[PDB]
Amino acid sequence: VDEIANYGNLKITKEEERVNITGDLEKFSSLEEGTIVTRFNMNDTSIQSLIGLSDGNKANNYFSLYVSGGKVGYELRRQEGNGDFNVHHSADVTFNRGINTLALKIEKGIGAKIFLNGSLVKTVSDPNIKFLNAINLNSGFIGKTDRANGYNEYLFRGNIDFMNIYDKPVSDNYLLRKTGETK
Ligand SMILES: CC(=O)N[C@H]1[C@H]([C@H](O)[C@H](O)CO)O[C@@](O)(C(=O)O)C[C@@H]1O
Ligand SMILES: [Ca+2]
Ligand SMILES: [Ca+2]
Repeated sequence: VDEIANYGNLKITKEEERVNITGDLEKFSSLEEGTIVTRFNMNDTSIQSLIGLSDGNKANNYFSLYVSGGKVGYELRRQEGNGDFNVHHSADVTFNRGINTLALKIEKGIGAKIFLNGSLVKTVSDPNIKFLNAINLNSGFIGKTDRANGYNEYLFRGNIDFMNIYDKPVSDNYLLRKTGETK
């Protein structure tokens, strides 16, 4: 494989560390499809954004790939007051106590798949699936979704071993094998 963006070896134990990838948005802003593969260790059980790409200074205008105590999912929201929507695809899963590996796969005209620890944990069949191209972005973060001020930013605590972003779907086979390294 070959990523358009590669982040790794990150420790996020408090609010301020906390990885600002805003300066990289031009790489992701036009993606209608793609894949995110990330290896991580969570410390809390609340909804935590592993990666949040968001507008503003807005409340509900964001992409969020999140993990929970018992869930994995993503949101793509808008906001703006014209063509507004709230997408939410998630799955009940059981994580390793320690290190976990997930992948979100988006394929334009097909839909979405979520992988975790070498299993396909969710299939979304949607020929009209949307991705980053569908919202305006002015903020990017690994470890939270940047939101207005009174809205929950899904603060992550723990470590991120790696975070690879691709501009193409990427085979199920590869994704099963990479995430499967933490089966
Ligand atoms: C992944 C998920 O379910 N997100 C939802 C969150 C969480 O349930 C709470 O923030 C948990 O405290 O709640 C909302 O009201 C919000 O904050 O915008 C709606 C949003 O879709
Ligand atoms: Ca853990
Ligand atoms: Ca903020």
